Amino acid sequence: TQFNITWEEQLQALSKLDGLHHPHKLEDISVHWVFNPVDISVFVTCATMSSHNTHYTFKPQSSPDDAMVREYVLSRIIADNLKYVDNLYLAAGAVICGNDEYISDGNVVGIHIADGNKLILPVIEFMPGVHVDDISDKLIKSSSYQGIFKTDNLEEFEFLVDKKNANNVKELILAYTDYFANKLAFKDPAEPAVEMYQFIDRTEVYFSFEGCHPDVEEVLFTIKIVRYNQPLNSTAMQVFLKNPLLSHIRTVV
Amino acid sequence: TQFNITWEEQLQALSKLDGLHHPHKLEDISVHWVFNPVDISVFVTCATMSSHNTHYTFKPQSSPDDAMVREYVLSRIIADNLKYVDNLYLAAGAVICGNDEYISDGNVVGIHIADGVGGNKLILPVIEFMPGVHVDDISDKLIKSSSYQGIFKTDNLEEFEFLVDKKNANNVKELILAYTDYFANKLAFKDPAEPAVEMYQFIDRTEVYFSFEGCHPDVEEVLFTIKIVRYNQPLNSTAMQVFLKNPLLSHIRTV
Ligand SMILES: NC(=[NH2+])NCCC[C@H](N)C(=O)O
Ligand SMILES: [K+]
Ligand SMILES: [K+]
Repeated sequence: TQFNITWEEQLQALSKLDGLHHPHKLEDISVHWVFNPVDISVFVTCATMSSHNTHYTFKPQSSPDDAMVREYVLSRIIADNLKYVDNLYLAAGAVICGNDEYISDGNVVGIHIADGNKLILPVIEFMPGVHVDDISDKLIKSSSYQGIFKTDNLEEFEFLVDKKNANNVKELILAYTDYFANKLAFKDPAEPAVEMYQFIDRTEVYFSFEGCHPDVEEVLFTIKIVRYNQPLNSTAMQVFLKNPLLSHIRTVV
Repeated sequence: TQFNITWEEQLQALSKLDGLHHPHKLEDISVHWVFNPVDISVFVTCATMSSHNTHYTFKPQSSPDDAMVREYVLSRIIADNLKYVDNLYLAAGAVICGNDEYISDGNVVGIHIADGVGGNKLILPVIEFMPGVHVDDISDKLIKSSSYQGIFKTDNLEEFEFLVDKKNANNVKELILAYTDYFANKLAFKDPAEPAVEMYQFIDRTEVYFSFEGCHPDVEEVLFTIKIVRYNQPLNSTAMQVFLKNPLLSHIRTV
């Protein structure tokens, strides 16, 4: 470890978040980092005893040191535990429990399509520590075009996730929007970013948020919602979902 | 601890295999094991520096000890490296290169589905290599979960045309033959072991298991099974062929 982040340091940072009482398991983190002069980026590896090593890459705005990397890793841990804030956790739980076909990882909500282990089409992905502006270039390149998305409108969410889930999903976005605006407020209020991209086969909507936390420069969080072009309600979807091959798709590590 | 298997012991055992020249990377193994008296089984854990951990479960035929577990783990390593025997590796390559839709990943030859997460590949299996496994040890589970059993004849190419259609039938038949000849001629017992062929019919697929038992100087037995799956409709069929190109498949993920 170039340096260590104790679990107590993490818990003290997480304790400044409103409504957080059941964070993820926190262990001492051994942090390694290397600076790359060619592309001006820092590669960070975090190792704990229980979980497997996570890695990050960020672009430094001044010469890298341990203090900057420590602050960056904290911002990722803070963002990672927003999902466990009471009202945010409850808002996601209402989405998942409101649909027997929805099953959750913890970071991905997907439509259950087959049993293996389970097979899913992702529709909601939680992306802590990510903002859409940092990936918009590849999104513009790989998508057909960018569309518009009305932020607070129930009919938009009926389109995205159907009437069965529209209000729950809309409340999930609103819960994150309110939490960042009221509980992670900057002196100069940050506005949420909403960006919609159309692909050959799907619509993707990104909801990105910037939050103020005492111990870091910025807390980033993005929620991605996917709508596949064929309506999940009927037609080709029923032909596709009943094909028995799906229950024999194998995952090779 | 509880005992180690150095890479030299592994390489010495592997060097007795005819036609093996490019084995898998070999490292020292740290082996842990524990006996379970309720179901009379031994659970084994094997750890290396580069690609740990592997796990096994077997049923001991006498009171377990290190020497038995060491022999068992060696038999799994030997079976694992049969895939790299020249004529067996070549016979597998002929199946793989004989179909642009066939891809190989790990012990599975099949149809690519999705690229998943962090190096994972979602694949529809067609041929599965199963080193260290014999069908007689899973047949009870297979009989209960299947509709019925059939009789499969390895002499007949048309039955391989049923399994993997005509584009792959002869390459696949030669793959089975290569393993059949290798075990009979290169891993022979004094009392010859006959290969096991068992076909199982499910509602949605047919699975044919080709199992083999091999004699090796350092272990009681070498086991190897090849599983071939035919699904409800053949691969080159039209109504299927449009299914593997549905764009949804690339977005599939596993929990
Ligand atoms: N059912 C069995 N696997 N019996 C042991 C067979 C041993 C050896 N393969 C032989 O035939 O001589
Ligand atoms: K559910
Ligand atoms: K191929």
